[PDB]
Amino acid sequence: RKMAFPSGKVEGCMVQVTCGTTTLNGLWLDDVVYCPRHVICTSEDMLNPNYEDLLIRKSNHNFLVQAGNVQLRVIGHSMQNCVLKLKVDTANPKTPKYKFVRIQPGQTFSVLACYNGSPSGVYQCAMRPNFTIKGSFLNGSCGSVGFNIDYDCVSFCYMHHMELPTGVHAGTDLEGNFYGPFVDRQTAQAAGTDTTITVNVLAWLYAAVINGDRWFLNRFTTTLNDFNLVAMKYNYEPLTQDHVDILGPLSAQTGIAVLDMCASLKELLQNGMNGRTILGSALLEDEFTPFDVVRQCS
Amino acid sequence: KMAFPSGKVEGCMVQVTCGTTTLNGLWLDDVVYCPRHVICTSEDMLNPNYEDLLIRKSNHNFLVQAGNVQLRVIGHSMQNCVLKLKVDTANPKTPKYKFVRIQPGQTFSVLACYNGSPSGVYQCAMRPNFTIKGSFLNGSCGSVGFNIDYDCVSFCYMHHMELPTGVHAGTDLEGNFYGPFVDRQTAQAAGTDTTITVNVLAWLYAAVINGDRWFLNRFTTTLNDFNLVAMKYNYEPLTQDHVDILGPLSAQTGIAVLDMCASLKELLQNGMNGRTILGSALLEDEFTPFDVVRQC
Ligand SMILES: *[C@@H](O)[C@H](C[C@@H]1CCNC1=O)NC(=O)[C@H](CC(C)C)NC(=O)OC[C@@H]1C[C@@H]2CCC[C@@H](C2)C1
Ligand SMILES: *[C@@H](O)[C@H](C[C@@H]1CCNC1=O)NC(=O)[C@H](CC(C)C)NC(=O)OC[C@H]1C[C@@H]2CCC[C@@H](C2)C1
Repeated sequence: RKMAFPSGKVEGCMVQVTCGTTTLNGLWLDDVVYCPRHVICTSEDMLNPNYEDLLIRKSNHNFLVQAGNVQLRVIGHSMQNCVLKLKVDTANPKTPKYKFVRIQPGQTFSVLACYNGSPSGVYQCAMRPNFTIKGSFLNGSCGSVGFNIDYDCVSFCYMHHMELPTGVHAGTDLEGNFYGPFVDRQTAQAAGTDTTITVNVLAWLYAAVINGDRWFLNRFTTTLNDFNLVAMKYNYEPLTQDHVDILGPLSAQTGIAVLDMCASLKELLQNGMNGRTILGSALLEDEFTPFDVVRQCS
Repeated sequence: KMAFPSGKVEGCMVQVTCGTTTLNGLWLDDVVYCPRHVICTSEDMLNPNYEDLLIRKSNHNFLVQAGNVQLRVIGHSMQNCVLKLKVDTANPKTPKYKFVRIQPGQTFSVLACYNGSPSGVYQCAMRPNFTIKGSFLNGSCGSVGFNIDYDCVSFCYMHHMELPTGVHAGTDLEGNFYGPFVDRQTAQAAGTDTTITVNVLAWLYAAVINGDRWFLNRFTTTLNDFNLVAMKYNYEPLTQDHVDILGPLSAQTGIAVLDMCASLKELLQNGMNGRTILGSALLEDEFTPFDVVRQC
């Protein structure tokens, strides 16, 4: 199952940011609030905004930042790519240890879905190879963030900005750089065709082996290049060197070399399951990373 | 599959140790709640006479830790399968809360913890056979399940054990088990499980709301004729209150409840023929009608 990180350290950072009647969520860390820059847009400006021009018209006193009903005074503002940074006069006492990270496709993270600065729910998301996520976002959710927690430290990796015609979602890292080819404009935009996250399918096969479900292990191996060329014909992602390395721990735990598992997967792609199941499913799961597999099995 | 934000519960988790047994406790005001089997040794667990084992314990045999800080136990009592440890310190992070006993088919969020530290949060349902399909490992006992309404946390589950099939069992916060289970180290089977029909229907309505409707059809059915088929396939019967509960989703989608029942009947008799619904190859039954509504 999809297991999220405990959300409390992030709940303690959520605020709301309002310009006129446009309200979205912001992230309050130390004395800075981060939020999507389109908070400065009127509904009519979103159709195609000139962000630099809209911002020059704004002053600190135009931004309403609230933690609950308590206003936080803004003392400076700047735009960094597609995010606004609002300097406020109070350092957030609940600021966790944190960092800003830019994740790769296939990586998973927890989303704390928020409305009006109030958290509604937490769930696990995977960044697709086409740089969309299958979120559960409604109007007012922008500025909700995605994150991982490692020991004491919250790694923020996603801030929510928009929905695409197909129902999937797009956003930025906390430096305001979109994942994928998207722009924060209320225009119709299409994601590239999606593909299957090979490194996560391999993680899932390793998980199956750990649990004693290993009928699919074959006697063969392959080169990485040969595997990548075959996998693309089945709309699977090619593997990177980094993928091979993050499978290291599971390969060590099972004694199954990464390239042997690749050969087992190739046979499943070429011959199908033949009516068999793996971990109680005829479908190969691609939204559990190698870290997720280790998280849940211990 | 969306869980409630877990912060209000994280601020209540502590570590409870007795002997070489460690698990989690729930610290509310000046009381820590935890599974009573913490007082057992390996031998005691086979057939523990808990009242006899507990009378032999002193307050100082319980080590309670909230982070780096030890909380001194100044008294203890047992309520069914839960131990209540009175401590000298009040938890300033205690939320507004209540203890509820949930009904089968209801959902809740689980904050899985180890050594008093939160590790993950996820949504579970109380199965009709009163197990839960959780993800709990060694040391997870005392992890709790909850729902949040406005500011109020309703605690409904505390974790005690894993069955041979890999599913999980536990108590309400009064210490009464869900199901016919006992906190002893013996292999226990559950009753035959069934599928939560009202939840399957809610999930089908969710699939429609999200623009998927390949499973719809032009048939209909009476409630009783649907229930005959449901019971044949070990689905729970659908009551008239269930139908009422599903009204909002039926209105939203323009699909009468009994029409969706006819769709589910077709799926039960014909399978899915390799298709998927909301990504799943199986009919999902751990989303309630309220869950679907809150998220759509
Ligand atoms: C919490 O103390 C613990 C949580 C269990 C451990 C594994 N998964 C869980 O949910 N509860 C127990 O250990 C419980 C104590 C009795 C009620 C006195 N017994 C129990 O759950 O037995 C089953 C586990 C399953 C697993 C594989 C074999 C050896 C261990 C670990 C027994
Ligand atoms: C937060 O402000 C919202 C969150 C959105 C709304 C509902 N679900 C979501 O994920 N963000 C937006 O409304 C953005 C603002 C602009 C990027 C500045 N726009 C948006 O998401 O529009 C959706 C869009 C989808 C199709 C393509 C373009 C026209 C319509 C059809 C609407």
